[PDB]
Amino acid sequence: EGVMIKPITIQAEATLNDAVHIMRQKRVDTIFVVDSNNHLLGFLDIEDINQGIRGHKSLRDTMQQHIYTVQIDSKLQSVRTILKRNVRNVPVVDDQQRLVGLITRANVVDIVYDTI
Amino acid sequence: GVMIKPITIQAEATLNDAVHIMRQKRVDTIFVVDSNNHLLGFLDIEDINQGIRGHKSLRDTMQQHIYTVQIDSKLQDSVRTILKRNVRNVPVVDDQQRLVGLITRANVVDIVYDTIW
Repeated sequence: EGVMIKPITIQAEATLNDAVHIMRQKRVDTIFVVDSNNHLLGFLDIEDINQGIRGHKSLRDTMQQHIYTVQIDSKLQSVRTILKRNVRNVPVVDDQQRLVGLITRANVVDIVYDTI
Repeated sequence: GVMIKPITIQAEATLNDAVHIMRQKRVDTIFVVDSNNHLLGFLDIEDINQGIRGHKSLRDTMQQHIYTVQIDSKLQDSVRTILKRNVRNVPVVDDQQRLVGLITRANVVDIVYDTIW
């Protein structure tokens, strides 16, 4: 987990509008929703945000709750997990499910490719 | 109201136990619950295989971020999300976070389709 990086996060109580600004400043496709203590609760992309505002929904009710995750303690032999399931983003969490990092497919693909 | 019963495994159980249970009922994944039936996790075939390698525990292997819905819920308020997303198994829970049912993506498609046409 030296391959991991820091994710862009947003608190659950924030507004969808706040989410919009963040992605823009940071120029990212996706952001992670956490609580005050950094526990992962969700994931948002631009499309979700638009559907949310259009529907007048809170951030909590707009985020994706289903996420595939990997433990901080896990060795970098969970590459198969990212590859088999083919997900752009994989969050890294601790034993308490607090967000600590993020693993990207593009980056993973790159490591393999570079290695071969 | 359109849900079906879920296949579960207790939290204290092992990965090998999870493998056996799946064969018996021959399902794609199982849900982890506690002594009082609170939903704690989700397991599917790929998750279990990784579990074996690394010789991990059940709790450390399970996925704790799941999309769920309340039983007092209206289906139409969740159907669009279900159809739009790729999530296969949507657990149904009570206000107490207790697992009482399951709705699959496959079922929603069948009902919806069969409804019309």
